[PDB]
Amino acid sequence: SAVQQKLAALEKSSGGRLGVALIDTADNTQVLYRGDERFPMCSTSKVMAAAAVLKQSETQKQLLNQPVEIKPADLVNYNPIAEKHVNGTMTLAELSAAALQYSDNTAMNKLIAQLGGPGGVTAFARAIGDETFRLDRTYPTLGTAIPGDPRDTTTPRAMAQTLRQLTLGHALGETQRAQLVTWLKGNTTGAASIRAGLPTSWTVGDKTGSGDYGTTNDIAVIWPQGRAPLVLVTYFTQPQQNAESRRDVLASAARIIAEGL
Repeated sequence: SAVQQKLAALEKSSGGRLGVALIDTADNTQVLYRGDERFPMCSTSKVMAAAAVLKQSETQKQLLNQPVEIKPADLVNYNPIAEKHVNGTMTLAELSAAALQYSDNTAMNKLIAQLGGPGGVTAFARAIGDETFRLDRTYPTLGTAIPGDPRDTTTPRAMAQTLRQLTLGHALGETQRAQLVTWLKGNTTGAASIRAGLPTSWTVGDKTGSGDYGTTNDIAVIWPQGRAPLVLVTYFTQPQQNAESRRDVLASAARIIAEGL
């Protein structure tokens, strides 16, 4: 299709490997580019961890409000929120907000630990029907995206389906789904990524991801004016370990989708 050719041209220009999955909920059509290839998730996996803790909270009433100690051994490589609470506490809701809206890596580690380790995040994915997602590590090593390493990967097709189920479907209870959407809409890290390719009057919730090999990711639910919501996953990774981030490539993918579908 025209969109497919434009995404191939984008990838050709980009210096890396591009993965796209778009679901248009108006007719449930899907557009994929490398949609069944595995890509390193990096920080986009924070959505699955936050959603898994929200699922826990459905049967543990006050779980999101219990204090979690932030100890010095907990601090990792990027802790814009948690470093302000060392030797103090943060609640699981505060940790989820920090992980999702600031991409705080210590916060995500606390979420992973609350779920019983990386396997607990993967188990939640399986429980909601995602057979592809795998989380294998914590931070700091989650920031590493070696080419061909299956750890901490998913496919664009699988992540788009999961993101749809979590935000628009029934994977979470109503209060939890609304909370997840509220957190994603308040992301602070995404302005140069999918959001930069979309009209400003459209509402977006998203989670970016970044890692080495110039890995630059974004997963988003989009509420355009005048049509039903869209789910868009854009994954991008490059051949050189020290490649520079390419949020602009994700914005181009979003622009191709916004203009062409």
